[PDB]
Amino acid sequence: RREERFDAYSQTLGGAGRFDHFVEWYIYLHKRTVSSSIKELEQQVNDLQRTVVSVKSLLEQMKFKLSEAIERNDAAVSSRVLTESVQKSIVEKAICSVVPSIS
Amino acid sequence: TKQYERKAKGGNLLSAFELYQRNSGEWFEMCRDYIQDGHVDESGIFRPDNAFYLRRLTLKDFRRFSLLEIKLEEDLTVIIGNNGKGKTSILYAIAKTLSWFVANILKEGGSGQRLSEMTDIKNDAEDRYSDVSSTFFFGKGLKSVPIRLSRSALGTAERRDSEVKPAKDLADIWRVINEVNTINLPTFALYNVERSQPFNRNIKDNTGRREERFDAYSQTLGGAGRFDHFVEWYIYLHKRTVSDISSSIKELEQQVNDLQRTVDGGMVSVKSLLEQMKFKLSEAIERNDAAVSSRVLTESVQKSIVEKAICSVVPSISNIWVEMITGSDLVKVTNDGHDVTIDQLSDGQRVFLSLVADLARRMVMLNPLLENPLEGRGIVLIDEIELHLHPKWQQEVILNLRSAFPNIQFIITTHSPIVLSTIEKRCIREFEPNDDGDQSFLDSPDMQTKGSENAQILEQVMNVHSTPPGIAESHWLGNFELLLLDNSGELDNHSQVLYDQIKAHFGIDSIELKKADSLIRINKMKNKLNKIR
Ligand SMILES: Nc1ncnc2c1ncn2[C@@H]1O[C@H](COP(=O)(O)OP(=O)(O)O)[C@@H](O)[C@H]1O
Repeated sequence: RREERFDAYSQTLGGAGRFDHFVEWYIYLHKRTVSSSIKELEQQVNDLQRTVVSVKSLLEQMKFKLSEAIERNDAAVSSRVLTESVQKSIVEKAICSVVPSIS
Repeated sequence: TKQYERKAKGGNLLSAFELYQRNSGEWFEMCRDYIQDGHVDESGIFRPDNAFYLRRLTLKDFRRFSLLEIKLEEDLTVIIGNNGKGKTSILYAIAKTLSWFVANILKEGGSGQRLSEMTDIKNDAEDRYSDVSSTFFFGKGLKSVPIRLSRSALGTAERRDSEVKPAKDLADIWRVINEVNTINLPTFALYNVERSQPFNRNIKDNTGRREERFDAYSQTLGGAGRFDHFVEWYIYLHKRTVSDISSSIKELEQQVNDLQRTVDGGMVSVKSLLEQMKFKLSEAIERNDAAVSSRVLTESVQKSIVEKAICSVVPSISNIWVEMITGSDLVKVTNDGHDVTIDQLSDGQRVFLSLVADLARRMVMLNPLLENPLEGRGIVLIDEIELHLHPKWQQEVILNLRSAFPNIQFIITTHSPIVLSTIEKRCIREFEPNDDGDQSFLDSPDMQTKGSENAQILEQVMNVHSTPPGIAESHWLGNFELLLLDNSGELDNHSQVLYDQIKAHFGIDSIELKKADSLIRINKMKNKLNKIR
């Protein structure tokens, strides 16, 4: 399942703050944020599909981006959320600001 | 109401049951008779008047299938096709549907199994949901029992809900009537490729769960059976046959009477022991009464039925029995004329033994009122029936199963032309070899398979050359013939060399050499005629 806004309330009042959960989450966010209109993206995906061997990796990345964009578009106001890249950056800054001797 | 009364008197089972539920004798008896009535055929086989089987299956956006519709036979349906055609997917779909009957026979409002969001939805489904629609038949009173399992993909535009109420309603009839008076129940089982698994020697002792009737529904649709449960149950049966329960009751009754006399004689110290023994006696009587109340086959008879079934269906096994060796009970078998333990059996023998033993156990438990419990109703799914079997066994396996379990609907998958040679073409449903997932109908082959040569079935049904095309020697006879025809039928240097190669490779007595010889003879004679002309 994808992450959803009200997961923030899951186990908030017991079970929170476990190191393994962080590491797993952080690596996940990194992999997703390693490498923007839907119609434009749809057009780019279509153009890349027509070209498709060396561009196959790029096509798969763009298809993922398109699916995500559609999902965000389809997703409700009540679940509306910041990009994974932004989320990652905020958490990184929080850690470095707060934790003694981690820069 | 008057309408329900009319329909019920017309033989509608649901209407009769509804009238029974609202008034809660005549309606009960009608429902019970609908389930229990049957007749013995000319071959001495009991046949229910109202048969239960899966009639039709439809798959929409399920795994590889955009849309698929299948009509099934009452007795035997065999699905064939290349690897990755979805044969297993079909069986899984049926199994999930059957899970809803099982759950509701066991418990009111029990839930069966759902379709997976991750694996069961076709990858490029536009509507992003999957449907498994099944229609069951239960006699003329209930000609159509439609069930639909549905699942929407993870992104979720809208919920698509499953429609399972008819399964629940029918299962409720079986459950409620059984509660009042014991009836025979349908067997549902899936045997997938997971049945091939190593045997654990360590038999857990009878905690008590394996003797309960509805243990027959335990993990029936999990794919492997429970051969461990069979062994436990069979040893249990053996121990009970060596020791009668009523003699224990009579002995316990005598002990209670002796202890009561001692307490009456002034020995108050043994009162605690008397109370314990009275409890034990009451429990023994209750078990006896429950056994009596269940109207069940005797443990000796149950044992015999299962043993006969195993020995009849499994060719290498002539006898099976329980030995007390050292201080632990061991099941032994006469396999290929030698006495061995189960752990000594070959994988092919063990896997097949496991299937039959498990099925027989469940049938005995679910059909206590039948003279032959193996003549009960049910639906059994078997994936890759030929698994681990030599060709000689493949020629017997379907015949043996159908003989032992005459009223079960078998839905099976196979890759074996030898198996297909024993089956009528009407029972066969074949995928087109070039199927890219957009095939509405599975169809019967054009050739009659039953009694046909295996080589023909390979070529005409399985689409495989009888001779391996990627071996050069497979083409030598063809090449030889061409050379003979190029040189006006006379053996030239080139044709002689190839002839010698054929002789050297296949041998002097080979069919191939005889064909070559035949070609020489015919062509020489044809040429002589041509010269005369
Ligand atoms: N969700 C799916 N979407 C598309 N194709 C799928 C999906 N799941 C399985 N497949 C394809 O279906 C086949 C697996 O079907 P299976 O029932 O195991 O075949 P068989 O029993 O004939 O060997 C493979 O070709 C696989 O690529």
